[PDB]
Amino acid sequence: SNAMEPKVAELKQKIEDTLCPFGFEVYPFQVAWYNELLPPAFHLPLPGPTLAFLVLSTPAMFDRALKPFLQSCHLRMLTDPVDQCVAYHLGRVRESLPELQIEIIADYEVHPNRRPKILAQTAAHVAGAAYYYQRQDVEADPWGNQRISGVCIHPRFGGWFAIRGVVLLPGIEVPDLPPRKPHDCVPTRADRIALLEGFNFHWRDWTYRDAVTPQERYSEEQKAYFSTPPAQRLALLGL
Ligand code: B12
Ligand SMILES: N[C@@H](CCC(=O)N[C@@H](CS)C(=O)NCC(=O)O)C(=O)O
Ligand SMILES: O=S(=O)(O)CCNc1ccccc1
Ligand SMILES: C#Cc1ccc(F)cc1F
Ligand code: NA
Repeated sequence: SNAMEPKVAELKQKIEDTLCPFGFEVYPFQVAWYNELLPPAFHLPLPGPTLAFLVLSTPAMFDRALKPFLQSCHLRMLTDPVDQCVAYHLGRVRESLPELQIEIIADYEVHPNRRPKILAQTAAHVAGAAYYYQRQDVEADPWGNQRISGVCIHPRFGGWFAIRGVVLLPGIEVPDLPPRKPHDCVPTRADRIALLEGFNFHWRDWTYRDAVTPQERYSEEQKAYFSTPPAQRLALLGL
């Protein structure tokens, strides 16, 4: 951007230049699209037309962001390698746009009462990043008295991705940002059932992530990383 009033496309380009080489994707949305669907308890306390960006990591993030980050780290200091790596790149967004007020909420942040600061999947949905498939998206479901948690599916990565956080730009208002529905890439009831069951009941076998066949998966190494318990992880990369 250069302008007296910065436009969404200029900002998106700048954030993408910063983040995309390192295996992230960014999707604009209005705060109102997020607040509309939510009770007052979960509302973001910003004007509705406030610009936000939903940020996710693709399979590439492991090799392009995390590995270089670990190599330049004092590994003894590190309690949360992935989170800190993502935090460093999110902080780089502030550096590329130093003139603008920016709030970042990461996916793992909670309020003192333990409620998530951002509902990542609702954000992913209204930003058109990934369709958020919920219990309500199955008519007359077979599941009875249990919690059926929802899951986002990306049209290119299927379930082989993660939502990393939201970048908010208070004072930049984009009331005419045109909304786009996420790709309904799991359209049939039978497939939504299999997807939700795979996510709620079988997530350790990975298979829910293939609910749409991906153009790219996590490598066998990245899979091994995330499925060995946190304490042994740096040993698995030989560090
Ligand atoms: C708490 C949590 C868990 C807990 C408990 C699971 C649970 N969901 O109860 C535990 C620790 C078990 C866990 C682990 C896992 N989960 Co988890 N975790 C979360 C977390 C931090 C909070 C989700 C939450 O509390 N939601 C609260 C409920 C009430 O939200 P909700 O059901 O969406 O309801 C709201 C919406 O429906 C909305 N709404 C109403 N109407 C409408 C209409 C529309 C159209 C929309 C869009 C919304 C909407 O209103 C409701 C609120 O009033 C999120 C990250 C985040 N910050 O959101 C992930 C998250 C859901 N988890 C994730 C994953 C991958 C997992 C694991 C697979 C991790 C792993 N081991 O690899 C496991 C799988 C186990 C499982 N979930 O069944 C990913 C899912 C990515 C995706 N969508 O593909 C998330 C998004 C985090 C991330 N970094 O990506 N998780
Ligand atoms: N907090 C630890 C653990 C992070 C972690 O294991 N996160 C998982 C759960 S969201 C993840 O990123 N997995 C990728 C995925 O689920 O696709 C860290 O920062 O390294
Ligand atoms: O500083 S707090 O607002 O308390 C926590 C915000 N988390 C965060 C900040 C910068 C980059 C990635 C994540
Ligand atoms: C949500 C969530 C979540 C975050 C970090 C982790 F190591 C496991 C999880 F389920
Ligand atoms: Na902060």
